[PDB]
Amino acid sequence: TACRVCGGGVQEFLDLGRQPLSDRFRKPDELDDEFTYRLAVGRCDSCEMVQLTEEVPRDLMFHEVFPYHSSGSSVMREHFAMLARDFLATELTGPDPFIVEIGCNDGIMLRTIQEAGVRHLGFEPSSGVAAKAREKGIRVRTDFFEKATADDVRRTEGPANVIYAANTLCHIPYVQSVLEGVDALLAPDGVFVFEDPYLGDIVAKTSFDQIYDEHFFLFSATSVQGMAQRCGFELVDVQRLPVHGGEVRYTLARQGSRTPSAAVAQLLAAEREQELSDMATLRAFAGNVVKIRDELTALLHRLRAEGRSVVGYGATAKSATVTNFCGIGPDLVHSVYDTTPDKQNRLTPGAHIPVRPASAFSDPYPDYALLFAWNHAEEIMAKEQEFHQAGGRWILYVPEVHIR
Ligand SMILES: Cc1cn([C@H]2C[C@H](O)[C@@H](COP(=O)(O)OP(=O)(O)O[C@@H]3C[C@](C)(N)C(=O)[C@@H](C)O3)O2)c(=O)[nH]c1=O
Ligand SMILES: Nc1ncnc2c1ncn2[C@@H]1O[C@H](CSCC[C@H](N)C(=O)O)[C@@H](O)[C@H]1O
Ligand SMILES: [Zn+2]
Repeated sequence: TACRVCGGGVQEFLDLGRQPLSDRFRKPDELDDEFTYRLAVGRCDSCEMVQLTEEVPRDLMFHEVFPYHSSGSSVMREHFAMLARDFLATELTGPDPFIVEIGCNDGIMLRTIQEAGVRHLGFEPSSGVAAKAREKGIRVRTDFFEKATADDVRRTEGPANVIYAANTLCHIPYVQSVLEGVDALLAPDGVFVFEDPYLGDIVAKTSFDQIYDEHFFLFSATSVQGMAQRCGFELVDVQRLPVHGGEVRYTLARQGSRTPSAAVAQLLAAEREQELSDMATLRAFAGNVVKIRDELTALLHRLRAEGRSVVGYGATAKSATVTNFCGIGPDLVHSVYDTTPDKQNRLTPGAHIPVRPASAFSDPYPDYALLFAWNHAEEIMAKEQEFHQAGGRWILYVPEVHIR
């Protein structure tokens, strides 16, 4: 397998087996045929980039029925509004500033830009969520960001002061074409800013459910610094974020155009000191993955033997990896509750557990809820105090299998 960043050799450390598309939710009547692929992860020999060993073609994941609605979380709505206000106070202060977002989804970040009257453009090749952004008055192009479409936007709209991508850069194997696009489009003094699940968090929390079709790369500061450098950019800031199980926001500028924050060198030194991307650490993570599988299925089977009911909460893309690697289906977890209309009255991929509206998670409550949306624990548990007061308990499997 050749590294998608630098062409070095990729060495596998974890094999999650055959997996379905994480975001495809079938009607119960649909034939049980699904596209599958081998999900496994390795680390490049030369640049330390951790990445999957099989690419799922983009069109199979992102398209008119891609289901994820960013705005379905109040935490994430606030998180992106604040980001947007931060950009409007700093990088977008010129005359006629321009910001491009890669992956704007339903307009969770760009609405704030639009409301500020700032010129902007979102790339959103999944047309269903693209439409929701256009309804809020956001300018959206229903296309993938890549070298050529970036060219097209530079030609017609001029340079962007800011190009931003959240939970999207790590989804793109063709990151070199994206970087070529960023080079063509970004102002000489602008910044390309992206935030994605952080390898450090994944390793410390054993959060293997962060590994699935749409997550091609598990970025670290070490590997991003390398990938930037090789394309003529430089990692000039890093910021850790608690969202989505733990992320880093990376800020790239043209090389030497700005001085790197002390936070960059410090995070690098921490990564180096903790041997984050050494093959041995990544293998130890893989070993911990198997322990979590074993403990979780032992728990679920015990619950069933003791006549306790178990449902799941959150029909996450992440959960596809849990249910398929661990072999958890409707016999162990009878339903999954979720707020996304187009995931309701469907079956989860691979495991085929029925998905029901969260409004259906109500008295009489099940004994246990397996919390797939564990990155949303605070927000969800706050809305579900009655469940816990009634005696229902949460099953978590990050960072360890435990009930509370
Ligand atoms: C907050 C809340 C959520 N829910 C439901 C809504 C969603 O279906 C799901 C959470 O999905 P959530 O962890 O945010 O992303 P997922 O892992 O799917 O990941 C998806 C896919 C993708 C692009 N690859 C990615 O990285 C992220 C950004 O999004 O859980 C409730 O029911 N009640 C609630 O109160
Ligand atoms: N090459 C590309 N350019 C632009 N958007 C892309 C892309 N490849 C995938 N996407 C979009 O990336 C999005 C990832 S979902 C993340 C959305 C949002 N920024 C958030 O953080 O919540 C999906 O809507 C998907 O269609
Ligand atoms: Zn590499």
